[PDB]
Amino acid sequence: HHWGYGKHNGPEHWHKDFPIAKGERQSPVDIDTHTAKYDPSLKPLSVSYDQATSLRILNNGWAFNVEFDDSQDKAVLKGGPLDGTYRLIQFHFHWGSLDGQGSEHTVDKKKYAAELHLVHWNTKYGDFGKAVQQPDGLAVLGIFLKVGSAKPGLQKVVDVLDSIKTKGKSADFTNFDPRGLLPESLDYWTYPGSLTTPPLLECVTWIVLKEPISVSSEQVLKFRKLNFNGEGEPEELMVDNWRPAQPLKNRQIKASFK
Ligand SMILES: [Zn+2]
Repeated sequence: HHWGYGKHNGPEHWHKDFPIAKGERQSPVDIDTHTAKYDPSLKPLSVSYDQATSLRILNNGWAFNVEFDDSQDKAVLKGGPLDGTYRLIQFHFHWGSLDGQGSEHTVDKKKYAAELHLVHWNTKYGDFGKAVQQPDGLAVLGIFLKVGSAKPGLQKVVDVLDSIKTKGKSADFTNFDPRGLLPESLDYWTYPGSLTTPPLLECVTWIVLKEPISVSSEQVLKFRKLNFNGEGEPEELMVDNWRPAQPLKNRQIKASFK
């Protein structure tokens, strides 16, 4: 019996094994666009994914991760509210059972169909494991997904989902370009937060882009064909694998724009 997104092991139950779930800087949160203040101190955001090297995609029973080789600086996130260099290690999504829900962060209480998380770790800490134990160990770039026109750059991911339908399955996923999942604008909100899945460590600086990316109903539908369960077990569709907005507490969300 471990955490999940069901009625008996969902987000509302996590605090029993991970007390920090009721912490002071938990994620996700609702982004109140009218309360978020433009911050002149924020430097230009730098997303350098030209040399990104994907290696594999796996269904870990919670979502599916596209993993990258982070043994060198090839795909890094810099600038903005960040100091130093954060290296891309993996990206995954959260999505709903219906188009009206799925995202973890919300904008003026609006829920998007899904949310993409590109996870990067601070190189000053040597590795991902050491980084998550630091308040500024991770930077996560969040991007909202809405249903509309298809996203060409996401199809490659959609095409391999059939091969990793159940928990534990992985497949070769080399030469995938994450630049194809980015919206036109890099305007963003930023605040100090946590991982949104157990162990919910508060080591995340959050950078959530204002502009969502459009994906086709067909693309999202394939996401919903994945399974939380392992092969040969009763089918539980992998849907609504998102954590709800958490108390903002003593935090301020800063905007990179006006
Ligand atoms: Zn996530």
